[PDB]
Amino acid sequence: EDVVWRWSCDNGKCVKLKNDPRSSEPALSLEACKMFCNEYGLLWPRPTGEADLGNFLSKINLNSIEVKILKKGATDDLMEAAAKRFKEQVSLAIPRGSTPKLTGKAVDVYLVNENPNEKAFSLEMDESYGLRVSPSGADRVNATITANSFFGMRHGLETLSQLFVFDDIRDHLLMVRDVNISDKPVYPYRGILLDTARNYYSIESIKRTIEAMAAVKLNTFHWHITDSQSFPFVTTKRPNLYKFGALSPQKVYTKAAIREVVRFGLERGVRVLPEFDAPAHVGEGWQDTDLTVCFKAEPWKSYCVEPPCGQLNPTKDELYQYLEDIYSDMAEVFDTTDIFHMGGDEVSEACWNSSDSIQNFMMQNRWDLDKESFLKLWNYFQQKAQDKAYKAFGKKLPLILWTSTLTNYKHIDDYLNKDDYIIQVWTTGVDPQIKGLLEKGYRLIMSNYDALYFDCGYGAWVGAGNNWCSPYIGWQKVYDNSPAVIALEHRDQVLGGEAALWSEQSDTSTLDGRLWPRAAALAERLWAEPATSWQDAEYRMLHIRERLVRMGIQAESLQPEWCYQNEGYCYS
Amino acid sequence: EDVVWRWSCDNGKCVKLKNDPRSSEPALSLEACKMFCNEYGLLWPRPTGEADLGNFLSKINLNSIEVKILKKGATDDLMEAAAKRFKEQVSLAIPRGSTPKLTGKAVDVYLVNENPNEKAFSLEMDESYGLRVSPSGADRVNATITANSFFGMRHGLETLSQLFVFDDIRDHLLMVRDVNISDKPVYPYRGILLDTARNYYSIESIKRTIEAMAAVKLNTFHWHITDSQSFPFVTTKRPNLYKFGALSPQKVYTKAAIREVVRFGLERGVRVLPEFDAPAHVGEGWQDTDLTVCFKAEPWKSYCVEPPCGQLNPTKDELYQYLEDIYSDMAEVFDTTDIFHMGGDEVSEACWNSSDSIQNFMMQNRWDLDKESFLKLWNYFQQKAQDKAYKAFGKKLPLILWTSTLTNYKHIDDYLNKDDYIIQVWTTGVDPQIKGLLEKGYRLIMSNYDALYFDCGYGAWVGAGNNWCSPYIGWQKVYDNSPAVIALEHRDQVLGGEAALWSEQSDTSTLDGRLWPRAAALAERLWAEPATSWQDAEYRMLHIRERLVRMGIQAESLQPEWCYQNEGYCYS
Repeated sequence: EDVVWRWSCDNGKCVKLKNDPRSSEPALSLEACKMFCNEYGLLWPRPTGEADLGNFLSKINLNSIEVKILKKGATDDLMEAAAKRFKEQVSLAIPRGSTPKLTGKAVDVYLVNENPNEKAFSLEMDESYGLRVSPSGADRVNATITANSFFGMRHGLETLSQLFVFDDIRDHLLMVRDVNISDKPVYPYRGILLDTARNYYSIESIKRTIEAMAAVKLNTFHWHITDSQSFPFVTTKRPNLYKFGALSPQKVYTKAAIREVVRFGLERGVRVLPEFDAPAHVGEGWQDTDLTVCFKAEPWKSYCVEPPCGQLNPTKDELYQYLEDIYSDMAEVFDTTDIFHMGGDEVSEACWNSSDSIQNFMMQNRWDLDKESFLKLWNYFQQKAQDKAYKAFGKKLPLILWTSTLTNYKHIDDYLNKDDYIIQVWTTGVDPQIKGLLEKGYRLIMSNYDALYFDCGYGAWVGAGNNWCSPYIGWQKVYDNSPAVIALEHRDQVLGGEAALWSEQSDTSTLDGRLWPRAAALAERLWAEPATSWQDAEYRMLHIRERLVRMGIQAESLQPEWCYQNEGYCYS
Repeated sequence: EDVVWRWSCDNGKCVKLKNDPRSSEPALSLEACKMFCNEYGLLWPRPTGEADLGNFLSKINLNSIEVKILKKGATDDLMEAAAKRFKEQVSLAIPRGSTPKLTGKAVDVYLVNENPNEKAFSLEMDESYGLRVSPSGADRVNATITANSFFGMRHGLETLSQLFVFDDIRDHLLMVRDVNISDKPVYPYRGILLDTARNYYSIESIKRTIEAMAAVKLNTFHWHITDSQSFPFVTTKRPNLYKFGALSPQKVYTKAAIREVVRFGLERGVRVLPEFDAPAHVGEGWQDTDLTVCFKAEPWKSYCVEPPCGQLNPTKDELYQYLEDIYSDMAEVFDTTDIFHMGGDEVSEACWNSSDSIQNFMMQNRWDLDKESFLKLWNYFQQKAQDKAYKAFGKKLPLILWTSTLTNYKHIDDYLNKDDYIIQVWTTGVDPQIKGLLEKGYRLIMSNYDALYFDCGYGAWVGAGNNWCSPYIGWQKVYDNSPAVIALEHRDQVLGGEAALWSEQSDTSTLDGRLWPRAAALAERLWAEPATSWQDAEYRMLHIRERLVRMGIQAESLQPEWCYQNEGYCYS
């Protein structure tokens, strides 16, 4: 039947009131009230420059939206695909099973790409855009997006699609009448790390993730594609790695599958960045090569962070022929990435010290087993691995490693340099290492485990109780975690941040809930770096969740829907 | 391509080994090894009586399974539907995208229902069955299920479907050759509470939940259909409650929808038990009746447990005309239930004391505002409400209330009696109230919040931090929570238990993850009450999770799949 309520803006809150028949005042639907009652309406993330939404809405004919590309170039296929995708994005305003009346104004969307040949990902890429909406003649609307690149342009199409509201009282599709928006991201790297080796993720679910990412202007999918537990990456040059390493023959990522994901990402402004974690976090797949040590070592607690144990043996020269092949196969299909992630997860010293061949190698090279020594070995490995990586990608490109014993700012310069290596940070924002690194000129990606480890909070997967980094991190906590606060003056060295979904307790089935809507909080934090806190974003956060659900994302629930319909009554 | 591994049983663990070509030993697939390496094979829950799985498997033709019903009766439609459903259940053994070779033995399933007219739910219903599998002739199998009722019979079909394994090495569907099982549940009430008022749940997702419940022999769906936040229940007699109370016009449960859910439940041995929570937990829907007090009272912290505040006014005699109508409408569509839940959630004293009409009522009746008084009012309400409930269902039937101030064992006998009221327990298993109640003869349903509140662990929904009953409860903790331990000698008074999914932070999108596989732990605990702990159920728990995923349930992930393939290496 019929919606019986209406909403009215009062002190920044949409108040639910009965829609009494004996009134000369036109009733506002919930979303229509929200669009103007809220500082930023229904936008997520909120823009950084001009945020002028005006005061009024106009009724729109859903069938009379036409997109026009004004400057042609090398990104024609991308712009054309992005344009075709736009009506789908608009239809997200309409709840499922509801149908809008096909009446109202016609919409002309004008796409102005000022450098139509650019399609490369880079930390220096221009993601800026200008959005202007205004009436055109008597029966139409002029929506004009102006951007320095395709990437800024498709961001603009995303923001534009958010300026449509469905009036479920009247069954009208509406649109903000007078818009002036100018927008650019604070940070160039806005990412999600997806571990697809601790458990497998269907490529369908990976694509779905990219869709949700594009919806909130996240631009980097970090594909942690290998680890101790499995090797799903299809390497044509070393096929036994995935034949022996995959969880099953179907649980693999073929060249065709990866090319699909990479293209799907590109179309949506998402860089697909591969990781080969080494020399720790290796195991399954390497059987019969004699290139690992400690695989399945027992008791595991003595040799590694989590079962199964296993590490590369850096004293075998054949190892680097394998790596060269793995990296080359990666470079072939991950062909949009401008960066390579090489892991650098904490190496076990006990694991390396328990191998004869390694101990013999260190005797001949004048190194003792004192642990300045084992750091020497790790550096020896990384240097050789690095060399292979460059050969594989056919150029010097930036490389990422995690904060670890190797990347301790005190000695980091012995090994790496700040121009060649970006450091991904898992430590808390108040850890000394961050200041130490930033002073030495290093660039950072923030993944502090107290605010950005999206796996935290669930039951133990070894023994009983809860998992190691519990409690569960609410979106409030991810929203307030500010790299600018963490880095201070050195904030230009912060490239951005990344929500990490480690997968010992996540797979295809849990992926939507794990990431959404929490990764949206990161999305806004990194796009806008607002000085305001989470409570000022709360109402819009509740709307973005509903939007993901409309997309078919099984997003986590934040609050009773009653709270969304009754702003201000749910507080503490 | 091809599976490259095989598994071999060693000290109760299936060990992954290379499937070397130069062997005279036939390779075992992972599930085939598990079927005999494990004490109870792939069964969940494990049977209570005979659990003889034998030693061997037989290859089965998936197209040559035929079910025969030997004793006809009033449950013909149910038995026929249950039988038709059986091949689907068997196909769950096969992973998606895999196809079994259509060769092997033919299967004759013989269903012996010894009381073919019985189809009523009751605490005294007989859920027992006997399962025997043995070879029949040379080319077929005799599967015979013998049960005292339809309900025991469909339980038997569930267990039988679990005796099929897919050999992904050979692409063979297999089945345990020689089976002798006798089985009956320890507790008659094995339940899930689903709150569909704090957020709405699509009826599709409710049916899906029932499917997963049937899969592990849970028999009671407690439908917490109303609360302060919304009134989705379609009451024909008082239509303004749902017209004003629903979150939207589509977010309702029509008579047709509820009849569908109730029938779907019946076919699967699931009792759909409605709750009308009163006199607290009321709000939306009651506008313009003047039958509530404190609705949206501010500051909410002074008047209720969570916003919005609101309670029934028990001093209005019209109230009981409304309740009579609500209960009657409920009784019409919830026509399989033998029990009614009346809530009895903690009433606010401050809320009742802030009403003039209530204070005037208590003056005239010689009661002071001292709180012995307000307990008198609550009792006055419950007595009148109870009377309406009996009229509605057209018989005296057992009623459930929660542990509360009203049901404190010290004074409970002033108000209720142990024959008319069952008490649902949210307190911890070591709370004095449990012993106190059990000694007074009361029957209990266990929902201890430290082990059975499936909503615990996530972010705050008011303010920041985590929700009230955090941390998140792992399946380990729900498995080990034993009513028999909690109740001791009085354990026959424990009717069972219930996993509670409160929905301030759960809806359609999160429901599968919230409930599964954790509610399976409760399922085994209540069906078998094993003396062993969670670690003895671990391997089978990991399999049941995979089974739910095969059903299309987006179950939580417990552990890396690597752990499932490598029993014994993941421990603490």
